[PDB]
This record gives sequence, structure tokens and C-alpha cells, in this order.
Amino acid sequence: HMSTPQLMRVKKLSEFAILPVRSSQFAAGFDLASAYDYVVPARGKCLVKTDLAVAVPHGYYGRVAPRSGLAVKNFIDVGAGVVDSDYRGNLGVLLFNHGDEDFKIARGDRIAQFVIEQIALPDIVEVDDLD
Amino acid sequence: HMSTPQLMRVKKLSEFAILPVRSSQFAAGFDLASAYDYVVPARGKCLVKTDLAVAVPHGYYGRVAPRSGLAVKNFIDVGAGVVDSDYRGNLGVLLFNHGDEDFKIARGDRIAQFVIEQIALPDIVEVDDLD
Amino acid sequence: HMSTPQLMRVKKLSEFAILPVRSSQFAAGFDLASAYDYVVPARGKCLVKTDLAVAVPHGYYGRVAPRSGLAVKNFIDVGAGVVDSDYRGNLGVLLFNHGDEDFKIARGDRIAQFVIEQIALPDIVEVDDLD
Repeated sequence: HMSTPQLMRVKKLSEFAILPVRSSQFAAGFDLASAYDYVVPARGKCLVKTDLAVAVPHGYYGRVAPRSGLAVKNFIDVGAGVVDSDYRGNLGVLLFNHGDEDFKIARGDRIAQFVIEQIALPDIVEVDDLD
Repeated sequence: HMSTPQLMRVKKLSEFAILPVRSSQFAAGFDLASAYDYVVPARGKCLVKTDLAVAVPHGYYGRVAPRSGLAVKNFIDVGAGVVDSDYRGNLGVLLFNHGDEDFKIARGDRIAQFVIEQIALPDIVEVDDLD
Repeated sequence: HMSTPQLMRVKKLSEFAILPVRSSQFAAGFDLASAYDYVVPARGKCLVKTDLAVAVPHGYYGRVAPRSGLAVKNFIDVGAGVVDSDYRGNLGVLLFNHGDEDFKIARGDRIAQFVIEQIALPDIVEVDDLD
């Protein structure tokens, strides 16, 4: 039983996790929410747990990506964010706060989105002449 | 009449908009240009209007992505940038300026690119055992 | 002889280059390593050469993307990073260091990853009514 492009398997690692949910039929990403309380310090960073484990389908990876509103209004950006299809740890959201005020996060706050990006997985061939 | 992977529909919201254009046959992104005058403050941010509305084809999303030259030389990065295929508002470019000098933008300046990224849109199934 | 989704052609531009390598079967990205010595200044940026030229397959682009560990622990992020499938120059990694200590890089250090993202390449049709 593996994840497919139509069906992605997810496990809650605690009672505090909130399942990913897509805000509309063609929204690029699932909403991700914080499982705990955090602060993203001004000019600083914070790794936020979702307490989810996800199985992104093979042929894809999961990109943790920014919510537009928090970026435009609160100077929040997403670092790291490449979730491999065999990654089975706690799905974390690395937030950068480029503003001059701390950004407060309570459990349940939506703080990123999660896009299932289609990729190739080529092998490498070293050549002496590219073209 | 919907957008397809071969044909993306775009509407100018004012006389000041410039249509997206691909710099070469296999360039990843369309050039996006500012419709107005702006400054990206040093260590700061600015949302730049293109005055375009776009209909990204279903099965994809539009990623506003950085121009390499402005990033390497002028410390410009792109925040936010996940454009859903049902988004019909003004296509904005959120710029972060991590440098110590302001970054000036005049109408017509190319300030981002726009990549049509292929994605899956899976549903979620919560399980007790991922693998 | 062109690159395909199964086989990506790469050329070493010097003896100091290290070939991209995928850490596991389904890892999203190839590891990229520095060919020279660098420092990413605190609150600053640095363009790092790999001394590789790559031929990303048509229908895709290469995204230089962050390594999770350096982002979470050392506040390192990747700027620029859209490698077009016809780009034949030295594959550079633009690093931003948002921390307050310099980030030292020696030849051979792994400092980014390289994801082959699948894209559409639509033409533009300007319309008066999107939907």
C-alpha cells in the first residue's frame, strides 16, 4: 500500500497534529498547521513541527512552500522544504522571519503549504562534450 | 475555453501591464515586469503589481521565481510566489531585498520570472502505519 | 545525444568539480559540492562554483534547492536557482546566510541539492475575459 498521485498516506504522530487539507479543488498546496507554540524571532528562524509523517508518492517530492498572506504582511519565508518521497520523520516547517518584530505561533495556526511537485530522477552520465 | 499546458490565457488589467514573454524556446520561466514604480527597501520587502491576471492550467501551478542576475548582484529574492490555477487576482511579485541599499524599480523593469510547475493533487488518507 | 528524464549529461569544467550524486533511490535532488573555498558572510551572500556544466532535459528545469541541515542549523538559504535546460555555463549555487556568523565553505563541502522539476512551456494568449 503505497501513496499514489491520487492518494497520499499521512500518519499523525501525536494528538496535536492536524491533517493537511487543500483549501480548494485546484489549490497547489495542502495547508500545514503548527502542532505546538513557537515564536519566529525577528530577523531569525524557527523549525515548526506539524507532528505528521507523510509518504509523498514516488516520482514527486513534497515542497514546503510559503503562505502568501504571511509572506506579504508578516515577512515570513520558508527555508529548507525539500521533503523526499522516502522521508518518514516529523514533517517540519522551517520559517524565516525577515521582519523586525517577532512572529508568534500557537498550536493550530496555519503556517505553510505543501505542494506535491512532479520530478524526473535521472542518472548522471559524465561527458566530455555536452552538446 | 481553458488554459492548457500548450496555451495559457492572460488578461491585462490596465494599459500599464506587459505580457509575460519567454526569453528563449526552453527557458523555464516567463519574464514578469513591474507595472508601476516601487522601491524594495534595504533589508525589506515590496509587493510589485504586474497588472496581469493569469489562468494557470489545471494540473500545474505558477511559481513566481527569482531572476538570477538580480539575486546574484542585487541580493533580491522572491517571497510568496505560489499562484494557484484558480487564482484570478492581480499577479503580484513579492520581492525581498536582503542588501543594505534600496532597490529601485521603474515601470517596465523585469523583476521576476514565472514557471508553470507540474504537480499532483492527491487526496489525503490518514493511516496508522505509513509503510 | 541529448539528456532525457532517465539520463542527464554533465561535464566537469575543471579537476576540482565533483559529479552530482543522489543520496538515495528516491531522493528529490542530487548533492552539489563546492569546487573552491568560500565564505558566506553573516547577513550576506556568496555565489559558489561547482565547476560543472549540466544539460537539464527539455521539458524540465534544474532547481538549485537548499540542503535541510544547513538551513535549519546554519540559517543558509538558496537564492536564484532556476537553471534552464539550455544553460551551459558554470553551475553556480547562490547562498544567502541569514545568521550572524560567517559560514565557511571548503572545496568538497556539500552546499545545495539539484532537483529536476517537470514543467509546462505554454505559449501566451492575451484575452479580454479569462473565464
